[PDB]
Amino acid sequence: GSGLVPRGSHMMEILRGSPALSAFRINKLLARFQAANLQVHNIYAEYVHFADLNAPLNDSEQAQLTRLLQYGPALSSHTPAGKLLLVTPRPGTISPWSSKATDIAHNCGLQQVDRLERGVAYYIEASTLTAEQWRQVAAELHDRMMETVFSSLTDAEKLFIHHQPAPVSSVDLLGEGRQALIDANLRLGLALAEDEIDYLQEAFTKLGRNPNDIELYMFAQANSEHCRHKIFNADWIIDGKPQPKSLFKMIKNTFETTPDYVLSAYKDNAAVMEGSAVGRYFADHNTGRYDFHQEPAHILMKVETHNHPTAISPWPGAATGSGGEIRDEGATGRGAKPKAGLVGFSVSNLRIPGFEQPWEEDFGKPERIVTALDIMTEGPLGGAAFNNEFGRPALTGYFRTYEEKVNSHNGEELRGYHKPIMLAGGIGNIRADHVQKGEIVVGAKLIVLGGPAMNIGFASVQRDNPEMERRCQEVIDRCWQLGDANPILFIHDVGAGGLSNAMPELVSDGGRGGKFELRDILSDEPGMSPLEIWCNESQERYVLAVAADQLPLFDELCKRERAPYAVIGDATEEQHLSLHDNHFDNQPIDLPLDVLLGKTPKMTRDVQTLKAKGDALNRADITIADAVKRVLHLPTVAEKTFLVTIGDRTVTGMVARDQMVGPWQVPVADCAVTTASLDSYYGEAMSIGERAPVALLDFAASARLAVGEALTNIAATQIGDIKRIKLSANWMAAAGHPGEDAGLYDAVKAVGEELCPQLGLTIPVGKDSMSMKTRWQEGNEQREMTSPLSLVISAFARVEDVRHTLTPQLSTEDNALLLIDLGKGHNALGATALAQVYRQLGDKPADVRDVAQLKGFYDAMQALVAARKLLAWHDRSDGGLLVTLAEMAFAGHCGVQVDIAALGDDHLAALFNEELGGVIQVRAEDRDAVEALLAQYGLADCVHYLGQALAGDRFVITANDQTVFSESRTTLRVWWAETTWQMQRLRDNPQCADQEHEAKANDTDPGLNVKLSFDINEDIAAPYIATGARPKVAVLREQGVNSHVEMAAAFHRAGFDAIDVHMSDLLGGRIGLGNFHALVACGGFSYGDVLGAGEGWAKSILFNHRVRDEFETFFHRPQTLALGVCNGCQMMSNLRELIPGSELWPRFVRNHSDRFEARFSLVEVTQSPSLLLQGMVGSQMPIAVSHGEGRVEVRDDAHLAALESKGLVALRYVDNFGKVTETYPANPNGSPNGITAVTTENGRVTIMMPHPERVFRTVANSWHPENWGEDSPWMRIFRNARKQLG
Ligand SMILES: Nc1ncnc2c1ncn2[C@@H]1O[C@H](COP(=O)(O)OP(=O)(O)O)[C@@H](O)[C@H]1O
Ligand SMILES: [Cl-]
Ligand SMILES: [Cl-]
Ligand SMILES: [Cl-]
Ligand SMILES: [Mg+2]
Ligand SMILES: [Mg+2]
Ligand SMILES: [Mg+2]
Repeated sequence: GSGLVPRGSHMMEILRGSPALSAFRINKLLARFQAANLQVHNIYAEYVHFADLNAPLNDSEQAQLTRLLQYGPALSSHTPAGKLLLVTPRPGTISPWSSKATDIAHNCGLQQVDRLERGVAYYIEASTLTAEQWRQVAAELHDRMMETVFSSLTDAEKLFIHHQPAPVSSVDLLGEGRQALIDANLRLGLALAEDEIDYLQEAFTKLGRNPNDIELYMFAQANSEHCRHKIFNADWIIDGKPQPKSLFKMIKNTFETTPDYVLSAYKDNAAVMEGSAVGRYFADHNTGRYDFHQEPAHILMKVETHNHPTAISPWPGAATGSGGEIRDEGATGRGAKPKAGLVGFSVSNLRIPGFEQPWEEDFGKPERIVTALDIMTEGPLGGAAFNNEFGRPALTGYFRTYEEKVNSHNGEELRGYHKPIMLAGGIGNIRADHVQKGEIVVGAKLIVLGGPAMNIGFASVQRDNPEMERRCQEVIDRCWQLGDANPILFIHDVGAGGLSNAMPELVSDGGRGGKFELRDILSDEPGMSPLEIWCNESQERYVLAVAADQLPLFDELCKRERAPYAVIGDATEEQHLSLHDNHFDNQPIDLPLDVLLGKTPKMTRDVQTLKAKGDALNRADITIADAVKRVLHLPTVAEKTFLVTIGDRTVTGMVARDQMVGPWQVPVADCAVTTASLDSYYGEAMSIGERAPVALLDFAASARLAVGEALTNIAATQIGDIKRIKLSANWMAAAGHPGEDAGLYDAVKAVGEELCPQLGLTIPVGKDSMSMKTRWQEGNEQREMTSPLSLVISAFARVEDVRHTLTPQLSTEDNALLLIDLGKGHNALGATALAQVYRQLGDKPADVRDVAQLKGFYDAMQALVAARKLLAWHDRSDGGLLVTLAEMAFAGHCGVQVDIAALGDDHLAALFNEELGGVIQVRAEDRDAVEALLAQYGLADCVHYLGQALAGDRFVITANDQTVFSESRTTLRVWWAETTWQMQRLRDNPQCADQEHEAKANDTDPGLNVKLSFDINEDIAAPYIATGARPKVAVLREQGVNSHVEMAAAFHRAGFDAIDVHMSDLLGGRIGLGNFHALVACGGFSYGDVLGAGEGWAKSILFNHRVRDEFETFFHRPQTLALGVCNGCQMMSNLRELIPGSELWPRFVRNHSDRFEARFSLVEVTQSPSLLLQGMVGSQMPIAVSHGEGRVEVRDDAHLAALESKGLVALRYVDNFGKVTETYPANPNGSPNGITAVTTENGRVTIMMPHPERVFRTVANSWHPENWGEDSPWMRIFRNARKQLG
């Protein structure tokens, strides 16, 4: 029986949940305790749930609540023993878990539930221990930045305290003079300049009234160098000479020179370029049916960083970095649709315990920040949690480690990334007449779309709820999908400054003022002051203007999606900002907009050039063999799987090229490619170029190389005209650090005024983060860790044919490998991975050697791509030619025999320079034609025949008759894997990490391979489609689901009319299942998987008796068909009681890896009654997997044997040898007997974890046999459905 006690005006129920930690996590905790000399005999942990009730539950409601709070894997339950430590969110905070779980309760009719929260009760047996050591135990069990530890369950009442609203406070300028502003500036941490203090003093003396804190806070944000970009708008004097252009004007030079294809630059959040005219697939507002709409899909692009918050709390830092950038995309124009993401990290040395590398030295860090290791453990998980749960695939990225004492521009000092680069970006699509924002009508309603606010903007500890952002995106999508009737007049993301930035910017951009009502804004924290409500940086919010007459439409759209919103003001003709408070009947803000948005003078930066003298590499301890080993262990170079498979790469159904390449799924793809629509071969490409360490020797060369590498990474994609490629430039520097300012100017000039104009590359978007350094006291000594100037270039392009992309996967057919050395034999070793791993900086770095030749290289690559003359491509970058060739051999699972005698006598420099260029593989018969073709672009003396790819395990580098380097390719491949192995091992289930790593050492692995039991080109649905009779399918979705459009598209290809059926449609009677003969429950993250993946969705059905009866009725009809995929499989497994023949079905629980798995996994189709798998039994082919809770769990061995004997298993993971497996990641989730689909006795209902709808197009299979046509094997599931309905 659960606890129930008074809690102010309410009652608080305390419910016991389930064991919270798996055995390996328990063992990890005990080992941490042993290692810190805390003698802990045992530890057990249990979730506990807290429900704050505004009215009582009856017996039935109580049983409902209890059932809602049963979820999770069925771990070993124990009777509590020893000391209780309860870990909860900090008082004053509300977990994302709380927001989601409380929505579930409400959708199951539990309106009495005011709020649910969760904690973890730890039961620690350690009968020794002093209270000092108890605080040390407690420290180990919580995150000090977001959680607190309590000694009683009943202390959870403090989480639900309701504080009375705090009033506005004035700053008494009139009563104290300027000192009041000075006091306020220090108290509120506004960081105002003297001349800003002067401006505010005058403005308010002029008005004759004291400013409120809220008005000062608002002004401080809107004027900080960041929001105002003072450095990038500054006048410069350098070495005594005035400069004619600001940094911004130099970036704009690129648009002045190359306007081509650009639709929007510097006037929104995202830049927009031309895309392709394609069939855009979405559900019509009138019919609810999914239809193709032939129109241009233009391409938006944006890249942002979130550096300081990630240094403090990396998980939410990364997660909200992604969340904010996703909102910028969605709020482009009058609404747009994010499509795919990219991710970047730069951090200091990892210093992985037990795997220290020889270049690494502990220099200490500030106590207030986390280590590089914690950033790379938790940060990628945060960014991926946002991308996965929002539903955008993350398809390209970079990850660099740098921390060294070097003799740079300011002499000998510590250079690194204690404050990291945390970068998030992406592309999206946007309609032609939404690229422009409108012109705000007077009396327009001004709306906040999204989450109830809390006091968030401890103040750098963010909080993310991606499911809220998904619900808002669905609204925005409905809006732009109305074309000319889109009701969004203007929209803007809410980010830095909260509403205090966003709403003034919304009305300003529309030439208007606003008047606002504070008490209309949705709030989860009644205590907040007007300052906190107006200025907090609570996440997942947008602001928009809608005409009064469209408000009923907007309301309907929001309610169907379950996206909260509030009309909070009206647009005024008068250009005044008014905020009123109905509670305190006063006016926290009453200001003309010109007063608020008032510029002090522009900055002048008067600076001088510092320039390091290089020092030639000391080679005394370097051999080629040792160097190969060290370089492959540099995380920058090394295999990146830990950053890739944690993130979904198939959501949308438009991913053509992800990071993982070939049958061996090696993450070496140089760029990302998406299709433009679900029915096109046109597309979009993304690449990244960065080379920060070079800036320690040469600022301008580091920038030129960033541009160059973005181009070399994208070059083997079919684009055509170089002017199609558009760049984002993100500039990270320690402004004011000696030499960095002049270097910044010179780098911006090097790209903006020189290289990009000459190549024809526009930079229509960009950002800057200008305090990339960290200071702290280490001994009695001041310490400082300062970043190199760090330009990250992201390149975006329209793609002419996604099928023609090349990867690094070498063929072993008769071939030639040719190096294109754009370094022209300079072979520079300064600031290379080679230099870094021997703790040096070296002498001269690479650089763009010849602009015409770089353009020539691009053009020549485009010609070879279009003529189908390349077998493979991989560019040269970190780790040089050696790494390029090794990675190609990894991807090809083969050997190379190369000769480097033509590349100079210095073999080390030939192999390890990081000059621009790369290796092309061509058919041996095409070698002379390819060489002549390259010669036509001026490249002859840069092109060198190296040798060939050969079947086998030999990686061999010769120079004439001398062996320069020779090793097992497998050995090198395993060395290169060691960093990801060790990361996975400390972050995930070490048993899984080890299994994955060990499989890499088996050269006999034949890679993904197929066996087909049917003809995959035979359209068995074609006779039905040809009659023109198209049966409906209910494509079912719930709040937070994300993969509903591609599911519809698969069914549509098989001849169905796909209907968009939200659970809100079933609940409002707008749709009835009695009108359908087929249903599908789609994937994604309903309710964010809170209360167990699929459970909230299922239980919202089961606890609403009418909708429940409707499902049951559907499933009991004699000819109805249903499919559940991923989240829908989870949902339907929780709905067993309504589905006949489902008694032996398992549950689907947390993966054994304890990690989200985004894999392209090999399965076989097994013999079952499943009607959707007819004709496919015995087939083996890969399929998209994307889930965290896919592990089949049975109630005991009896139930496993019964399920098996009944013959209801329909798909099983196999290894690449074709055998059923439980070894990871071949089986990605630990399901017994590889089980990942089941059917009912009648075969009419089938549920599966993988996503056949994501891979029905051959072009969307990460790897596939060359001879396939447009249809993959998985198309047959949807065709089988059509045919069965007859
Ligand atoms: N932070 C990351 N998140 C996702 N993928 C990443 C990340 N860092 C690198 N990758 C991917 O891993 C592969 C190897 O990356 P890297 O060796 O840095 O690329 P390159 O040397 O071609 O620039 C690429 O496909 C790249 O997109
Ligand atoms: Cl027990
Ligand atoms: Cl095959
Ligand atoms: Cl009802
Ligand atoms: Mg690389
Ligand atoms: Mg590359
Ligand atoms: Mg790179």
